Amino acid sequence: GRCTKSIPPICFPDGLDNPRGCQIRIQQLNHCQMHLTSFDYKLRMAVENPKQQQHLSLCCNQLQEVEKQCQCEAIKQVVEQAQKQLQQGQGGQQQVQQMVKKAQMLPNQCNLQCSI
Repeated sequence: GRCTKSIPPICFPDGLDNPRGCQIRIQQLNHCQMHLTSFDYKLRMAVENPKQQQHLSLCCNQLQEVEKQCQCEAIKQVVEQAQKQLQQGQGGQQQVQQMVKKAQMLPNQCNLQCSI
């Protein structure tokens, strides 16, 4: 539940506000994860083309249905699962780095209560 920032902490029987243990389902981040770890094919000149950002329109729209404080937490989840999946595969983290770093900007882009 919710707990106050004091000692003794006052913990509530329910907690809509839970920014310490925000639970975001990783399966909703499968898109963010894949869109960051995958250097997709239609990306020929991936600089400024509206259809490129479709993946963000989908991810930002999915994460925003999660709690306001957990929206940015969802992004952390992406990083953790994305780095692990590429590492367990073959590597990629070094090349994927330029894409996964966009996730750090994701809270900024989607205007989430976080900025990393």
